[PDB]
Amino acid sequence: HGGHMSLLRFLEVVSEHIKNLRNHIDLETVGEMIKLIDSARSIFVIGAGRSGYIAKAFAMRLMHLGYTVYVVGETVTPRITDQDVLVGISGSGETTSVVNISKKAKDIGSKLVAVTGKRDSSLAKMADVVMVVKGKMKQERDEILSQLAPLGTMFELTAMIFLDALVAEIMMQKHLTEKDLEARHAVLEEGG
Amino acid sequence: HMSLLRFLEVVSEHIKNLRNHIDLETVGEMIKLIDSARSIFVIGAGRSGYIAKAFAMRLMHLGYTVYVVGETVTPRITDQDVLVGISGSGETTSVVNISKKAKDIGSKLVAVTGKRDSSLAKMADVVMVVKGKMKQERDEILSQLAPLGTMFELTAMIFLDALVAEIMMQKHLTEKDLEARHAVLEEG
Amino acid sequence: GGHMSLLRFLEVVSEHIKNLRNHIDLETVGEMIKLIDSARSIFVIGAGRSGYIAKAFAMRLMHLGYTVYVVGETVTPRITDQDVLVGISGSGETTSVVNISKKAKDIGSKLVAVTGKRDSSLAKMADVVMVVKGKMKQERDEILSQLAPLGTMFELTAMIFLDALVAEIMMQKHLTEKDLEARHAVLEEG
Amino acid sequence: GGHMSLLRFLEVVSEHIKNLRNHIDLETVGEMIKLIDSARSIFVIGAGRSGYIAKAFAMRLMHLGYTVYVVGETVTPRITDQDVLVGISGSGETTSVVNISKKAKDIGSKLVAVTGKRDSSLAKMADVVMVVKGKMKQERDEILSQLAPLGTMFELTAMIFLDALVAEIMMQKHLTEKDLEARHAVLEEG
Repeated sequence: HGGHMSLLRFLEVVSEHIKNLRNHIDLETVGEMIKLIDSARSIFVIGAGRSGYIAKAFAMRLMHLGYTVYVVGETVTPRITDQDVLVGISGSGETTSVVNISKKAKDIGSKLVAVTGKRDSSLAKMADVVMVVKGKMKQERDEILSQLAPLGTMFELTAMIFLDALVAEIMMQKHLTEKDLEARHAVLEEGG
Repeated sequence: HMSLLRFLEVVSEHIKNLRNHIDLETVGEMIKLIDSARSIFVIGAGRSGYIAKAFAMRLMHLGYTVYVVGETVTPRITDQDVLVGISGSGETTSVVNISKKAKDIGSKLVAVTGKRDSSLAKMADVVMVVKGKMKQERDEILSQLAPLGTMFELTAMIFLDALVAEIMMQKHLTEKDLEARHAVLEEG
Repeated sequence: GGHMSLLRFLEVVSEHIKNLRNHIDLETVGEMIKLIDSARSIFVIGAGRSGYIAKAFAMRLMHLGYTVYVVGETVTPRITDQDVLVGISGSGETTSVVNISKKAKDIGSKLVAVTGKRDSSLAKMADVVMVVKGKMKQERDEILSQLAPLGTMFELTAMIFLDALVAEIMMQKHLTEKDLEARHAVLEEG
Repeated sequence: GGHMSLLRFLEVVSEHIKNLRNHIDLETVGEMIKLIDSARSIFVIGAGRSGYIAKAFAMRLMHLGYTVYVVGETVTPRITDQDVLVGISGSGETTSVVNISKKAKDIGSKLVAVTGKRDSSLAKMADVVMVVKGKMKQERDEILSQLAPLGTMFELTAMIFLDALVAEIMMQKHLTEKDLEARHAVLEEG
């Protein structure tokens, strides 16, 4: 009750996972991901469920940075082509809709970045760049972690934080500031 | 990739700060309101709308009757319900307008916001303060690493998942209980 | 500005609505209603513009007092063998919709297909097939495709059919507009 | 077994589309087309079912080669005074749509109102008032609302009008179905 111990324990776990990401992120792979995003004609993003919401948050920021970007399945998304890149977000790398769409994109000839916790997954095996962002750590039991962070919550939070870190890095590389992003952000529903 | 790693360091500092300062009394009031509602409605604009949807989906997994404002199957809000509005500034126009209409109907309102005396907070029954930009943080370095609402958004997402962990404990739920409810058609 | 193509499109739509009314299988309509009315909940799905039609229909089913969800949306729960899935696809071959519908059938849900193609993958797996055509028998394809590209005519005809179905269910349930008003969302509309 | 309300609804819809074909203001249509073509980008919005219609139309404008966005969606950028907003609202009083349109007018964007009410709040703000009515002169409200509740007839008429407008723009631009096929999304359809 009043102490809300599970709330606090969850936050401790999040702290440990962000530290883990800091200490283990593959910087070479981050560079390869940035290179594909920069070299593509346009960027398409996809995830299912909560990973879809992360994909949308990332796509919105790429738009703020000045990229030509779309979310798969959304209204104004045009035909994907062999000059584009698809970024698929799936913790397991087995998410059926994301795997099926990514296979179709690969057959068209688009490149694929997989943001996933599983380097050996169906999605990762198809990918040009496999950006590994773990949910569960080596030393953790899944059953214990899932009591605080069910259904892949930890992967989703870590992937969100990673993608916002990637935005920070791209801003630095492109000498973009907050004011640059502000010029592109939507204002009709927020009022600035 | 120094800026990437510096961003992660800032997020680390911010989560430590959240851990130290979360108002546990207000958390209890928020949970009480969620539990007492007939239906729960959630709303946010832009990236905060994605946070709102992530939280609504988890509430559904936890067994609540829950909807996202503006979405297809969302029914008429009533004075038996609770609206949860997510807005970093507490001044987001669409969220303030919708929340005022909900209050006129008689719904209860939880504001998840960084500004305790914002328009949104002033209307709310429970003001759940979650801050993005911290007290005396160098606005210049933070804005460059974490532009627009980025820090508030990550902090709110982390807080709402922490709230889910708390509710699971209070209801004695395990992952399998949530797995029974989750949608499988797209995920597999 | 005579806008002759705009006016011609409207004339074509009227002919298609008359064609739908003249040829509709009223028995299949009854079977669709029976599945909707006996389901624990109704799930709907379509890709692209057919998805927008599915969402319009789902919203109206909610107004009629059904428990209803859109596949892939935020609060949609696990589908079960107590439910019915309504899939909308002009060709009946839309890959995402076929794949989702087959998964639903494997779980044991019932399936209604709203499609232009009675022998398509989606139609052949369905419990009830509502055949709503795009091109008519004596209609030149090249004309229709210029005025109504990419399945526009199937989509309009399917939307009109589904609103007609709502009118029917309202009558059967003795509902008026006021009953639906009690359930419709007001926060964005006022 | 006869589904009389279903069939009557279809008869009424076809009469409404004939009514549209004979009462539509072609001058206003031409003004709408001119704004769509002169705008840097087109933004569309509607609430609820009218939002689904807005998305269907935005998708088609994308197929035609326009730069187009749906208000509130992920990749939609800041609207400017060089853009046009198309707002769809049957009553013209839809609060969310009116509020968004007011902000767009403060920025200086042009506004097209697709509405049934020429003196509504939304219409009064608009550069072009594209009147598409749901109820006909001689119709009784209580009768139409039983078959077509909550603005159903406006919504169908507006959807059909916007598809007719697309047919007209294709003709004026010498576009064919194959041109639109080049641009349409394929991942979820196959």
